[PDB]
Amino acid sequence: TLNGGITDMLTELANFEKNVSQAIHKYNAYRKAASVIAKYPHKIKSGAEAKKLPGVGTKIAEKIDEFLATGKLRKLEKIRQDDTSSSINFLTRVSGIGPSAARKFVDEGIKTLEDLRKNEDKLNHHQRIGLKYFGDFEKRIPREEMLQMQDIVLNEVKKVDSEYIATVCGSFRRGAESSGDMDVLLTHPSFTSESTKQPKLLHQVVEQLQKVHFITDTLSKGETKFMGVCQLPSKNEKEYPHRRIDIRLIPKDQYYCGVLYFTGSDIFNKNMRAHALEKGFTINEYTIRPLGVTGVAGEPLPVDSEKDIFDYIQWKYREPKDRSE
DNA sequence: CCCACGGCCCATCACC
DNA sequence: GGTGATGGGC
DNA sequence: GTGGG
Ligand SMILES: Nc1ncnc2c1ncn2[C@H]1C[C@H](O)[C@@H](COP(=O)(O)NP(=O)(O)OP(=O)(O)O)O1
Ligand SMILES: [Mn+2]
Ligand SMILES: [Mn+2]
Ligand code: NA
Ligand code: NA
Repeated sequence: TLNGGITDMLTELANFEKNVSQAIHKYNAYRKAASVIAKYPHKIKSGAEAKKLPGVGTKIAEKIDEFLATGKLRKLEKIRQDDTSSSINFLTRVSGIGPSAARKFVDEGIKTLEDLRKNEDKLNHHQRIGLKYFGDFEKRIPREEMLQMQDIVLNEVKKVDSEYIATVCGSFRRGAESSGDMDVLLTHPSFTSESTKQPKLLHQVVEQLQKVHFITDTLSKGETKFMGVCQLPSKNEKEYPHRRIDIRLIPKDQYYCGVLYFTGSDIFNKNMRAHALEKGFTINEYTIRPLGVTGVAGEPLPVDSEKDIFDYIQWKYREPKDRSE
């Protein structure tokens, strides 16, 4: 919010690279720039000034100058005029359409929401839903509403089995007053790392949430990972917006490693994994393993609470709300 | 003065 | 029908 | 596009 005009300008450039040029590195750099550029406590008022920030370099500093000097940036503007590049960017905002599906659709003449519907034949299921809820999906969720959602989920999960475990992770757990999707994490004592596999254990609890017409439609669904759509109920009235809900089922013993992952910033999850590597470990969404001076991953370490990981690699315990990187 | 640069689950497609 | 690769998302 | 090396 300090250097806001810059963060926006860069976030656009990042989306462009990801969406159009399929240059994920140049994308991530603009994000790390723009990400860790607002972590900065000082109004940037020089590209040369900005260059001193980590991940900000010659080109971005060159581009920052033009924005500070003229209030615009020719490059981005040129992209906005390209009727094609703009059409590729936009479509990716549909869920299920990525850089590949999007460049392939604009080639064949599909440039707008209007074409998508006409060409619904071409679209696969996930994309058929991202279209349906295109508007409601670009809205943010406020905690007040999120809090309601959290009550239903827990209610209907226990009602299936008293021994279940379910924690709302992601933006919400970090104090985030606004949220994009609802990230959920499910476990059971009867599901641990050394058990064969899940006997309808995730399906069981999804059905209930569909039975109470909370989960409306379904984007993807497997034995471990469910992506879908949910909605709150209104009294009297105006309908609530449809929202994205991710539900992930993990084994109980690995629970504290997934809660940590699926909560802390994608950058945070990257900030800490770096330290863990420098500090001799390799963590992931399920385990924290040690690495011999050769680099050979050892057997999974014992984890009984989120704080455990944050001693192994040391680091200052950043409690979820402080983890907004 | 170059060049790694992140990993996992689900769904679909191309090929057989 | 069963593959292995790829795309997409998070 | 960037910074480690
Ligand atoms: N490569 C990666 N890919 C996906 N998720 C990652 C990740 N690295 C870390 N995560 C962690 C970080 C994420 O928090 C978590 C999934 O949450 P999201 O729905 O992706 N985004 P969030 O909940 O943070 O905010 P909001 O929903 O309001 O936009 O997984
Ligand atoms: Mn989220
Ligand atoms: Mn999510
Ligand atoms: Na720098
Ligand atoms: Na999208």
